[PDB]
Amino acid sequence: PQITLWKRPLVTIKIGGQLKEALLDTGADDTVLEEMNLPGRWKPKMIGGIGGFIKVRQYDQILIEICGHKAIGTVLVGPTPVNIIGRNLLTQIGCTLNF
Amino acid sequence: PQITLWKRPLVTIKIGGQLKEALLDTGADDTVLEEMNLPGRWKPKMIGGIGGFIKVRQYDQILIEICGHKAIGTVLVGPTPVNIIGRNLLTQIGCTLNF
Ligand SMILES: CC[C@H](C)CN(C[C@@H](O)[C@H](Cc1ccccc1)NC(=O)O[C@H]1CO[C@H]2OCC[C@H]21)S(=O)(=O)c1ccc2c(c1)OCO2
Repeated sequence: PQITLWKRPLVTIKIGGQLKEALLDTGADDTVLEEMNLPGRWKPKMIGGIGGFIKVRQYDQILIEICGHKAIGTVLVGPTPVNIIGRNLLTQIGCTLNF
Repeated sequence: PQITLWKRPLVTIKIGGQLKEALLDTGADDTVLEEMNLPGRWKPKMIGGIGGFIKVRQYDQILIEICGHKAIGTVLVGPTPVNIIGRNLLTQIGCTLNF
C-alpha cells in the first residue's frame, strides 16, 4: 500500500505469535521492539538516538509479518517507548520512500 | 524519486543559506537539526527520543529546501546525533511510504 505521513506510520505486525503496532521508520537502522519475552539466545547491544542510549537485547533471524509481508532478520528488544520497524526489515518487504 | 532503504536515506538540504546532509526520518514527528546558527527568534522546548529528553531551540516558519523541494515549517535545533527531517516537513514535499 501507500502510506501518507500526516500521522505516524503505524502498522500491525506479527512477531513471536503476538500482534503489535509498530512504526515504519526510515530513520532507524535496526528494528527495536518494546520489552517482550522472546525465547532463544541473544547478545547485549546499545543503540543511540535523541536523549542518549538504551540497552537492548539482540535476537537474530526473528520472523516478523508486516501488513501481510513476511520478513526475517535481527530484532532488538529493550525499553523503547514504541515499536520501531527499521531498514533491515523495511528492505525485505519492498518499502521505499517516494516524493 | 523512489528511494530504497538498503542505505540510510541521506539527502542534501539547504537551510539558512547553508547546505547540509540530513536523514529522511519517517519515525520522527518533528525536524531536529544539529547545533547551528539560524536567524530569527526561538523558544525553548523539550523533545524525547529513544534515549530520553533534550533541550532544543524551536524555530517557526523556517524555509528549508530538501532535494530541490521547498518547505516552510518548524525546525528544532539541539544536541541531536544526526540531522533528521521529520514528518512535519516530509508531508510538505509530498513524501509517502510505499510497499
Ligand atoms: C539517530 C537517528 C534517529 C534519531 C534514530 N531513531 C529513529 C527515529 O525515527 C526515532 C524513532 C522514535 C519515535 C518516538 C519515540 C522514540 C524513538 N524518532 C525520533 O527520535 O523523533 C524525535 C524527533 O520527533 C519527535 O517525534 C518522535 C520523537 C521525536 S531511534 O529511535 O533513536 C533508533 C532506532 C533504531 C536504531 C538506532 C536508533 O541505532 C541503530 O538502530
